[PDB]
Amino acid sequence: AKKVAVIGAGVSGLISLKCCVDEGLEPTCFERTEDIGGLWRFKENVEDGRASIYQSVITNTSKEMSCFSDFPMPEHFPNFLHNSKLLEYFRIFAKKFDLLKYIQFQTTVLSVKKCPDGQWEIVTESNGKEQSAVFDAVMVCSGHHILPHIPLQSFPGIERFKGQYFHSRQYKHPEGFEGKRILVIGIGNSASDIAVELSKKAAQVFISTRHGSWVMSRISDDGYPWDMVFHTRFSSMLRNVLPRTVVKWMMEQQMNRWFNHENYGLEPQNKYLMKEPVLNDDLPSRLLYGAIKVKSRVKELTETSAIFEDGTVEEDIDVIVFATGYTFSFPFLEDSLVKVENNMVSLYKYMFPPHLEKPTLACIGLIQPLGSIFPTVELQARWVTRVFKGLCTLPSESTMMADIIKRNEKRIDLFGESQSQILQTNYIDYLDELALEIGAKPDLLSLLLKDPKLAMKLYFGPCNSYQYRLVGPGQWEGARNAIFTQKQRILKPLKTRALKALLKILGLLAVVVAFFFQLQ
Amino acid sequence: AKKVAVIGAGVSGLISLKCCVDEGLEPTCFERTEDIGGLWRFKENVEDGRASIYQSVITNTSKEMSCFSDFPMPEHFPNFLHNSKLLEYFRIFAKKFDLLKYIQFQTTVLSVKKCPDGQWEIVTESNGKEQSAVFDAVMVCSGHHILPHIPLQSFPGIERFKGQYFHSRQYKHPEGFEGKRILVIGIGNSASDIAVELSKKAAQVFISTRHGSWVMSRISDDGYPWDMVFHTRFSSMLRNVLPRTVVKWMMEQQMNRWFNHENYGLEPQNKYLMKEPVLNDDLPSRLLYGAIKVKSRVKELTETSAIFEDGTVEEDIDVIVFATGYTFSFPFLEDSLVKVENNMVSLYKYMFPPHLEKPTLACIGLIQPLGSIFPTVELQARWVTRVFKGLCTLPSESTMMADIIKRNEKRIDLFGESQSQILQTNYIDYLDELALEIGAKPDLLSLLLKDPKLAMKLYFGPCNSYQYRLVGPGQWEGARNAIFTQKQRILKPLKTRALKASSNFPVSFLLKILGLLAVVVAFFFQLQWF
Ligand SMILES: Cc1cc2nc3c(=O)[nH]c(=O)nc-3n(C[C@H](O)[C@H](O)[C@H](O)COP(=O)(O)OP(=O)(O)OC[C@H]3O[C@@H](n4cnc5c(N)ncnc54)[C@H](O)[C@@H]3O)c2cc1C
Ligand SMILES: Cc1cc2nc3c(=O)[nH]c(=O)nc-3n(C[C@H](O)[C@H](O)[C@H](O)COP(=O)(O)OP(=O)(O)OC[C@H]3O[C@@H](n4cnc5c(N)ncnc54)[C@H](O)[C@@H]3O)c2cc1C
Repeated sequence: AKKVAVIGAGVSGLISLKCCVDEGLEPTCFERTEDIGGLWRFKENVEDGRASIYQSVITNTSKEMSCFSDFPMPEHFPNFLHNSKLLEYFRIFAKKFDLLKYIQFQTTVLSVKKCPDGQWEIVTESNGKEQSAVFDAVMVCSGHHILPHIPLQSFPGIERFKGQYFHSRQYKHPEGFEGKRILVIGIGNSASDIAVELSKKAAQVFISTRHGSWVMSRISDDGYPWDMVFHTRFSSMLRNVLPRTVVKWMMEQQMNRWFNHENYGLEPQNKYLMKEPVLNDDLPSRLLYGAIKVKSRVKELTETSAIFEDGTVEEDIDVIVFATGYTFSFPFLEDSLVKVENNMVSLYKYMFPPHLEKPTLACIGLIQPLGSIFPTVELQARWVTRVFKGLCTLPSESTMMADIIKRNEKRIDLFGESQSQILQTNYIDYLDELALEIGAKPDLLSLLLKDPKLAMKLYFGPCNSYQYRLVGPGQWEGARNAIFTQKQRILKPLKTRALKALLKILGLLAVVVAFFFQLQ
Repeated sequence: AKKVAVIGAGVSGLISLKCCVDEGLEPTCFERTEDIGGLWRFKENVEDGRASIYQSVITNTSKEMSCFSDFPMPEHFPNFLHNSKLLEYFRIFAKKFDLLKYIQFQTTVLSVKKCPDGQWEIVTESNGKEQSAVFDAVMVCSGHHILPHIPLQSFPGIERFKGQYFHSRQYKHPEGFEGKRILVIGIGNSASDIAVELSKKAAQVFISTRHGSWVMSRISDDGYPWDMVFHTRFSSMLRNVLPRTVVKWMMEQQMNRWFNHENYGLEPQNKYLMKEPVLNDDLPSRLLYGAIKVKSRVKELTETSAIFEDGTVEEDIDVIVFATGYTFSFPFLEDSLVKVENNMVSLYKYMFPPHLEKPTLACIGLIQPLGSIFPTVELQARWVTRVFKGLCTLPSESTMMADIIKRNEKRIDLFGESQSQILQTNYIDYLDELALEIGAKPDLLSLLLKDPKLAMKLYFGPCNSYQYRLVGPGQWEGARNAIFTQKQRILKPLKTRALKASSNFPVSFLLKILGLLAVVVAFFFQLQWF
């Protein structure tokens, strides 16, 4: 393998592009649009084949918990990021790794067909007329938050509903919805952001759910980003090992510290599930202010109103917003290639079509982890480039089919059977999976004997992307360094005004048990 | 006394108006503007002689912690309120007590002058031509968040600063300031609300302070409003009695639960002070997002930039906003009457000019308590109507002057010497002061041999306005009731989605864990005779 194709200059495109030149492959990037970023490049209109965002989106993951393993975000960056500002990182990245030269913009990939397999033929239209070409391998990075899902079938009377309705996709700005009566269906992270945003200047906003999530702020312990508090090796273990109830018993408590979810009305049904909680710093407040009313699932619609699953009714609702998420297709692909059946994607680790005989194509970024996607797709590409070169090997088709089932089977009893969780996956565990396959997973215990400082920090502290550039192939020296100095780059954009100026309670109770244990 | 004048149809006007008809006085209300509410009536332009608000203001006190003692907010109201919605309560109130008939709108009070004292002569212009009249007593309710303070003298180079600047007062909407570099001066509750609002669609927002407050969310324990968790008789006592540090040591911890204030950069200088913390549910987040940068005090301005007290500089700042608060005047009053000198208002309990020989005039609402103003001005008016009638008596001038000093002296060592705290006052303590004067303050000790349920609830639970309509004059039956059922009226607008599930096995955590540890101490304490 040498000549590699990457579909889209997404985040996933941009990192694979880079992970290629690192394994010395020579890649070609095809971008439908005129620029990089994919979803995170905000545009005012909703252009086809690209994922839209509303203008005000902020990331739900820390910069030091979601940068590429060898490229910390500038120290002067905020810890959570406007879409504006994330883009900037991406641009800074593609400048610093000269990845822009491999990109062909406004060239959309129409078909990816197998030649007599170990290569692929790829048709791509440009200005009207459509060239073809041949590649040894191909990495798909065309995203999956593009094709809206609106299950109107399950909302009867929608046919009768006068007034306006649309899908989260189509939203961009709140202006236009001044003082209207607005029903948003579902408790997406997006639904929440939307609800909140519209709620300010709107008559009323409702927000339907049967299930109703746990809501959680990006702020955590001592105002540090939640991901660095929650995503820590040691903690992940406890979540895995402890009896599921003991864990649920703990989520319940931790989650309710902010507010009683029963009272605010979004207490879940099955707390059994480790379903992704929504990340909105604004929602609980906006509920107190009465800007938003949470509500049970819509049962039926009328021309002006909505009946609900708990018998209540909401009169004169001017606007419905279906934040009912997206589905996904690969309209340029053998329909048997990315087989998606009975609430299960048959791809070895959300990546490799198992029925292939030469392992020369993989989907990157077709995954929804519980941490940042950016370090996941980086590792996804470290694995995949090395597979392509042969440095790494897949198992048998029958082994790969056994995994796929067993994974997705656990996945189900861990996040429920909804086709909005197909791609849900525990965060660290998966990073580890990918890192093992290329032997970049640090062996913490082994790091006890040498550098017990690191050993501790890696286990008990926050699990950064940096950790994975410690051992195995492609290392970064600034990895020990990055990890040790993250606190600095966190506080740097925060502690922006300075004063200049449990101390003895800690010394005492420790010594007082050093008195307990000694006087024997 | 009978014919009473109330200057302004503020909240203060509207409650006194009511407190009058309750003591059978016949009042006349003079309203500069065309409608009630004063500050809380949002209008698009900043109309003179009335306090302006930006359009998006939300009350920073609970509905059940800030309703009038005998008029709960409707159950279907949210717990914190848009200005839009608070007005509604006020309107509902003035309808239910027929207070609207006493109001003369678009009649502004030009002078209040003493006749041969025990009455007052009051000139009021209407449409052009200005009638005079006479009243036995007069209650001033013209507010004090109207006259902007902008100490430009202390911000040198402001003369040189090109680009735009103005005062909090004149703010209304954020649209217009898209992607600009905006410096707001001070950490007002307002500054914060403004900063936050502008910050969303702005290039950058900074926010200057030397001192820098504690920031606090309206959300508290178990998502209940902060005021009902903080303003509780029992707790107030601990704050009063415990060594001031022990109390500071406690505020510091409680406050930082949300976030480390050192790290976010608004750690205060003197934590010694029980200074009012800002109430913004948005500010800490908006700092994480980097929408707002906190900064030390401005030292100097240039045409395009700002130097700062810690040597830093911020280039290309398009807009300064002075959220540097308000002062206050009474332009229709004897200059000797409301004497305001050396960081001290000489009014007996922020109310009565002591040099008066007949006690026939009082200011209501010239006070900034640490809880809701609405129950304070209600009690302010219960005291005052009764003074006017003679049912209640002031002490001597020399006694009233001794209090005033002693109060304002404590006030200083409790909130610092800044002329932005003149009117600061502990919340419950003051409610008690006013209630005592008319003997409506419940005695709990007594109230423990009868209704120990109430006795507990009153002390340990949240100190509502309702409490004060339990004893003394003007009672409400729906007072025991209101208090007992408040949890309902709180949850009613919240718990709007409901599970339906008798939780034993799946989710009833500290139900049996409480049963166990209580029985396990019923084992601890008993097993001494075995
Ligand atoms: C509201 C929201 C918030 C999120 N927040 C976070 C967060 O805080 N942290 C985090 O880690 N993740 C987050 N994510 C997830 C993740 O970052 C995004 O899904 C991510 O942008 C996906 O990037 P991608 O490159 O895989 O897809 P995209 O960015 O959509 O890339 C698709 C690219 O492919 C191009 N394309 C499509 N079809 C073709 C074709 N035939 N030929 C050529 N080009 C084509 C498009 O033009 C586009 O440039 C969030 C997602 C959402 C919806
Ligand atoms: C931003 C902000 C938020 C606040 N939030 C809260 C809160 O959440 N909870 C709380 O308890 N308190 C709060 N307060 C404190 C308090 O509610 C307000 O200060 C409120 O204005 C008090 O009303 P008032 O009647 O004293 O004064 P105002 O409402 O200012 O009364 C002025 C009225 O008198 C009239 N008037 C003035 N001069 C004359 C004249 N010469 N003749 C006739 N009429 C005249 C005016 O036209 C107007 O009708 C807040 C204050 C501010 C600034």
